[PDB]
Amino acid sequence: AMQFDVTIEIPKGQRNKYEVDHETGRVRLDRYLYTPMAYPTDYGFIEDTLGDDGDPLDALVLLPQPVFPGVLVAARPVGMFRMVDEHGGDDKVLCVPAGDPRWDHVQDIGDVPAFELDAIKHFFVHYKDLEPGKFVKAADWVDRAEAEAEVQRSVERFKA
Amino acid sequence: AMQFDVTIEIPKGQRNKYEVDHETGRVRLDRYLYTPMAYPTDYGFIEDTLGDDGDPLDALVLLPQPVFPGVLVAARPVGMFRMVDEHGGDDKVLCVPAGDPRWDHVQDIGDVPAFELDAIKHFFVHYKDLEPGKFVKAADWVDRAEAEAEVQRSVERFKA
Amino acid sequence: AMQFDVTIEIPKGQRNKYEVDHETGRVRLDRYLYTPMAYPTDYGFIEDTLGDDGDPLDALVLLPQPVFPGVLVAARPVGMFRMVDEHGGDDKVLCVPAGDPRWDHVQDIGDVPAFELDAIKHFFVHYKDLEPGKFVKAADWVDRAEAEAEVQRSVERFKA
Amino acid sequence: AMQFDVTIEIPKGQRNKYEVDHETGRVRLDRYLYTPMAYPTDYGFIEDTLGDDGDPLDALVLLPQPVFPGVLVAARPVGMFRMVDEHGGDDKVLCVPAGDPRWDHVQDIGDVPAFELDAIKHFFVHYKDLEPGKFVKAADWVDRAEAEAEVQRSVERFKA
Amino acid sequence: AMQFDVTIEIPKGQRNKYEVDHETGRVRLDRYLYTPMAYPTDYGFIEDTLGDDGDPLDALVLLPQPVFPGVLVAARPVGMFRMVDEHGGDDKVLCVPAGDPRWDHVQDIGDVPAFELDAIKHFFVHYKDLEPGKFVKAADWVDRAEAEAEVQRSVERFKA
Amino acid sequence: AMQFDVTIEIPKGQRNKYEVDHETGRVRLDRYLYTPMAYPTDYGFIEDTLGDDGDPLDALVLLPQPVFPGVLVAARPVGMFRMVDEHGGDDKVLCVPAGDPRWDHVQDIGDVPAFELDAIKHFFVHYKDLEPGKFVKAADWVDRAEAEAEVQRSVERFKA
Ligand SMILES: [Ca+2]
Ligand SMILES: [Ca+2]
Ligand SMILES: [Ca+2]
Ligand SMILES: [Ca+2]
Ligand SMILES: [Ca+2]
Ligand SMILES: [Ca+2]
Ligand SMILES: [Ca+2]
Ligand SMILES: [Ca+2]
Ligand SMILES: [Ca+2]
Ligand SMILES: [Ca+2]
Ligand SMILES: [Ca+2]
Ligand SMILES: [Ca+2]
Ligand SMILES: [Ca+2]
Ligand SMILES: [Ca+2]
Ligand SMILES: [Ca+2]
Ligand SMILES: [Ca+2]
Ligand SMILES: [Ca+2]
Ligand SMILES: [Ca+2]
Repeated sequence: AMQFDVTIEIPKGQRNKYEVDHETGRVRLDRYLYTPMAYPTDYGFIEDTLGDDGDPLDALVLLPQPVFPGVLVAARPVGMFRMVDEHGGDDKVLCVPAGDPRWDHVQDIGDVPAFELDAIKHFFVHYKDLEPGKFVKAADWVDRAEAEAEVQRSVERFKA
Repeated sequence: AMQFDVTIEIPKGQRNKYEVDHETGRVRLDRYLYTPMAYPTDYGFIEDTLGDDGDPLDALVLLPQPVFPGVLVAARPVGMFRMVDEHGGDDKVLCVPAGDPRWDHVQDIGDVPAFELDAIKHFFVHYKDLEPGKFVKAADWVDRAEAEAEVQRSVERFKA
Repeated sequence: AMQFDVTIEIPKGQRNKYEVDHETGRVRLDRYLYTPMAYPTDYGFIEDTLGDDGDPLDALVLLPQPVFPGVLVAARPVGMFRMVDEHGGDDKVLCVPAGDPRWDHVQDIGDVPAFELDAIKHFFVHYKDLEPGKFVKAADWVDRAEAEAEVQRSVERFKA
Repeated sequence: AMQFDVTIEIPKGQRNKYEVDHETGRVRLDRYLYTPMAYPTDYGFIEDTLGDDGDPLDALVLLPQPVFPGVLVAARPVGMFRMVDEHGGDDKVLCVPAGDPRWDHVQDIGDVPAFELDAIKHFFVHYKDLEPGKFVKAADWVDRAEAEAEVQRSVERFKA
Repeated sequence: AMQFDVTIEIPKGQRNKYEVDHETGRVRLDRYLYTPMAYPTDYGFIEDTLGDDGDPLDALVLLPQPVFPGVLVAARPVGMFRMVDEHGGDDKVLCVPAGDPRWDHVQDIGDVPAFELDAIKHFFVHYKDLEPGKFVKAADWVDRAEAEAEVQRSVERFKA
Repeated sequence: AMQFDVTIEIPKGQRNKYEVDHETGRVRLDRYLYTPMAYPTDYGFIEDTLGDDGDPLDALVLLPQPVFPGVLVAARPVGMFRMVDEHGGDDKVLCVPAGDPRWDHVQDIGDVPAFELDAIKHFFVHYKDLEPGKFVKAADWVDRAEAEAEVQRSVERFKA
C-alpha cells in the first residue's frame, strides 16, 4: 500500500497560512488569510516530490487532533482534490495516517462523507476570494488511483 | 453618545455557532458551521431589542481579544451590515467597546478598514453556502446614523 | 425520534471536572482529576431528569468540536454506557446532535467505532483510580433501545 | 476550618478583565488591560460578602489548572493581599481549593513560595500603571488569621 | 551539579504522541493515543544519550507552563521512573529546569509530592492499555543518584 | 523599501521566554518570566544581523494573529524601541509584515497608537523587575529612519 511522509505546514483551524522555504526547511508565514476562513484539515506537502506545477505536491491529512507546523506524519492517500489556480495546477492529495487501524475504514474517496468533502472544496474555492489576481477553478474530487498516480509521477520528477 | 449592552454569543475564531434561548438566557449550540469559516468578530445581540424580524438585534463587536459566550460588553455602534436571509431582515450592528479611549478613533463606518469590512461581509455572504434553503442577499454596509436609528426602533418594539 | 437537551458540563479534553449545582444552575469545579486523563467526549446531563441514583441522568455527546461548560445541546441518544460506582448506578447516555444530518449515519451503538467506545469505557474505568473509596464496575455498553427506556423512566421520576 | 465559595471571574493568564454585575449575576467585560500583564492566578470574589469598600470581597485561588469565568470553587483562605486603590480598600484573599488533599501542605501565608507572592503583588502594583487616575498602594501580604477575620466581617455586613 | 539539555517532544496535556527522527532531528507524529489520557508532564529525551535500550534516554520535565515540541530545556534530574515495556527498559528521568531558583526546593525524589508521582506512574502504567502487544511493567520510582548514574552511563554509550 | 526576515521566538501572549541557540538554530526555553507579564507582540530577531551588543538584532512584529516559535516572517521596520539593560544596548526594531497591504497605513512610528507603544514600553520596563541584577533604562521610541540605520549597521557587522 502506498504511503509517504507529509510535512504538515498548517493545522486545521488556522487562518495563518504557513509555508516552507524548501531550500532551508524553515517554516515561514505566507500570509494571514484575507477571508474569514480556516484550513479545514491539517495541510502540508509530501516530502521529496515535484508536482505538476514544479512545486512540492500538497496534501490534506485527516486527523483526530491537529499537529503543529513542521511536523511529519506518515500518511497514505485516499483521493485527491484536483484544482487549478492563478499559477496552474495545484492539486491536493487527501490522506489519512498510515498504519493506524482507526482509519482502515477509509480506503477511497467514497469513504469520506460528502459533508467533509464539500467543506474542503468550499475552502479552496473561496479562501482567495479577496485576493485580486488569485482564483481557483476546475475544482474536482478524484479517487485514490488518480492520487497514487500523481504522487508516483511527482516522486519521479523529484529524482529526475 | 448611544451605547448599549451586547451579549456576546460567539467569540471571533469560532466555527461553533452559539445562540441564546431568550426566554431562559441559556447559551445553546445552534450548529457547527457547514462551511470552513470562522466568525470574523465577536458576535451577539443587543439586550432588550426586538429587530425588524421579530428577533433580537444582532451585533458585531470589534475587540483586541475575544471574550467567552454569555459575556456582556458595553458597546457603541459605528455602522451596520444590512442583510437579508431566508427568514427576512437580519442586520448586524457594528460596534466597538464603549468608554474605551483606544477605540475613540473609530466613530463611523469610514473609520474601519475596507479589509475588515470585506472580510466580515464575505463571512455572512458565504457561511450558509452549504446549508440548503439558506442564503443571504442585499448585503450592504451602512453608517452609524442608520445603525443608531435601527437600534432606537428596536428598543421601542421591545417595550411596545 | 427521541431527543432532549443536554447541558454540557465538561468539554472533551478536560481534566477539570465541572458540575452543576442543580438548585441554582451554577457551574462548579468538582475537582481536578487525580489521574492524567481527559474527558473523551463532551459530558453533561439531560435537563429535567432524575436517574436511577436520584441524580440527573448523565450524557456523553459526540461533537466535531467541543462546546463550553453550561452550554445546551439538543441531542438524540444512540446507546448507553451502563456503569456502577461507589454511589450506585451512574449510567451515561451516548448522544449525537439532534437534527444534524452529519450524524444521521449514527443511529445505534453499532454505528460508533469500537475504538471510541473502548476509549470512553477506559476513561470511566480508570479516571477514579487514585481516589480512595471510589471505583467503577459493571461497565457495559448497551443499545439505543435501552438508552431511550432509561431516559423515559428518568423523565417520569423528575415529574413524579 | 473556614471555607466558602469563590465565583471565579478571571482565569489565570488573562488580560481581559471580567466582572460580575452582582444584581443580575451576569459576567461582563470590564476592560482589556492597558498594561501587557496577565492575571497571575484565577481571580474572583467570595459569594455573599460585602467588603471594606462596600463591594464583594475579592479572592485569588491557586489552581493546578484554570477554570472558566462564572465558575464556582469551594475554597479556603491561606492569607490575604492587603491593598488600597483609587476607590479605597481592595483586599484580595488568597485561597486554595477546599477539601483537596493536594493543597493540605498550604495552610498559611508562609506555605506559599516568595516567588508566587512577589509575582502576585507585582501584578497588582502595576496592572493599572497606564490608567490615569488609578493607582495602588499599601501593598502588603498578611496571614490566614487576618484573612479569616476580614472574611467573617464581610459576611456579617452582607447580612446586615 | 549534573545538568543537560532535554529536547521536549510532548507538552503536558497532549494526547498526540510526538517523536523525533534522531537522524534528521525532525519532529514526527508517532500516534494519537488510544486511551483518553494526556501526558502528565512535558516529555522528551536528553540530547547525546544512548539509553539501556539503544534509544535516547527519555525525560520528564516539571514546568510552570508547557513548551512546544522541538524546544530545548536545560534541566537537572531529581529522580527517575524506571519501567519496562514490550521493547525492554524504557526509563524516564524526572527533571526540573536547571538554574532556576524557583525549583531549588526540588532536589531529590522525596521533594516531589506523591500525588504528582502517582499521576505520572498511572499515565505510563495505562497509556498503552488499548494497544495490543504493548504493556508496561516493573514501574518503580528511584532517586536522583540512580538517575544521574543512568544518565552518565548513557552519555558514555553515545560517545562509545 | 527595506525589508528582512524576522525569526519569531515568542508569540504575543507568552510568559515563556524562548531563545534561539544561534549556532544550531534550535529553539530553547530561556526562562518562564518572574513577573506576571506577557510579550505584547510577536518577538524575535532579524536573521543575519549582529547588533550593537554583539548579539542578533531583536524585532517586534505587529500581527493580526500570532505565529509559533521558529517561524520566519518577512517584515519591514517602522520604528525602534531603544533601550539598555544589564548587558548593554538591546534595541527592539518595530516591524509589520512586508508586502501586506493591510499594514500600508503603518509607515513610521507616528502611525502606531500611543496605547500600543506605551504597552510595549511598559513590558520592557518591567518584565525583569523581579530578577536581581537585571534592569532596563534609557527606554526610548525612535523613528523608522533610525531603525533602518541600525539594521543596516548590524547587517554589515554580521558580514564583517
Ligand atoms: Ca505550500
Ligand atoms: Ca507563496
Ligand atoms: Ca480573488
Ligand atoms: Ca442570534
Ligand atoms: Ca437557529
Ligand atoms: Ca445555502
Ligand atoms: Ca454530574
Ligand atoms: Ca461531586
Ligand atoms: Ca479508587
Ligand atoms: Ca471585582
Ligand atoms: Ca469596574
Ligand atoms: Ca495609573
Ligand atoms: Ca521517544
Ligand atoms: Ca515509535
Ligand atoms: Ca496493551
Ligand atoms: Ca533574543
Ligand atoms: Ca539568555
Ligand atoms: Ca531587576
